[PDB]
Amino acid sequence: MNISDVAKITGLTSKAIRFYEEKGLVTPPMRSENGYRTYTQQHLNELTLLRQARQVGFNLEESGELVNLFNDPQRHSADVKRRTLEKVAEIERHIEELQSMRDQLLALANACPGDDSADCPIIENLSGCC
Amino acid sequence: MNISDVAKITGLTSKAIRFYEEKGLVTPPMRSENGYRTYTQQHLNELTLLRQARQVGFNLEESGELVNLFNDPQRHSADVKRRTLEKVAEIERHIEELQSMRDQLLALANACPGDDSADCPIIENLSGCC
DNA sequence: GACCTTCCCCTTGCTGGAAGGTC
DNA sequence: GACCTTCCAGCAAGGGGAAGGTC
Ligand SMILES: [Ag+]
Ligand SMILES: [Ag+]
Repeated sequence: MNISDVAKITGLTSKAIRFYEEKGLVTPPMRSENGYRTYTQQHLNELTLLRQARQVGFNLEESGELVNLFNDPQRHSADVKRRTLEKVAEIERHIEELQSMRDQLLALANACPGDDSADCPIIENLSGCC
Repeated sequence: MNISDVAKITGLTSKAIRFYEEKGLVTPPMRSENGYRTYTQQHLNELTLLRQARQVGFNLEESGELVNLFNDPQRHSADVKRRTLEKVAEIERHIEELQSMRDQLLALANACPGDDSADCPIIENLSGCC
């Protein structure tokens, strides 16, 4: 298969695919006498994994490490679980963080008469003036 | 005041401050016969607002627009509230999104015996193979 | 005109570095 | 020696469109 073929089956863009290849994150596909990248089923799996890892919040470096595990048949299914559970934690800390913001913001907008007067305790609050 | 002074009072770095200035986001401070930026209280407010808007999830463009409002005394305290309430929504959509991920991930790690065997239904699941 | 390739710039929100001019 | 001023370079994670192959 060629790249646009793989693109559409995986939901990745072409540029994305080249980019992962460039970054050492996936196995390079063979070229053809014309240089067109030429993919096999394996590459498909690698890329799909990559994309699916991304959608579920792994970053590239980590998505890559998941791919290095896909390619090790002596892997421990545990070293993944661990990885996967950190990512849950991290996702958890990040949700805490956004709630604090939700909170801080909601406080500010209660106090705002939002009435077309120009005193705006949001602004006043956001800058330490007054 | 000079930049490091303003830096430390606001919690911004110097490079950050120059950068906001460069980007049109804050008022430029006067220079001195030697070119050192030289800040007034106003600039302090502007930058503090900027930083505080950022910590509570506004991006630069939006933080900037809040600053353009701080500098308009004919502003409506309402045009802010609106802005502030969008940012809550957006923060809300973003939390939905991270929960879906938490979910998807948690599913995957239940099923993983995490036992040092090499079948890893996480991987298997993440790539459409098997 | 339909893809394929490499090339580097645009982004967002900064942070670090190295030259040079003050303090 | 530690301030400041400028620009060079780059992190994620790719996008945009050049300039060319070649079927
Ligand atoms: Ag208000
Ligand atoms: Ag597993």
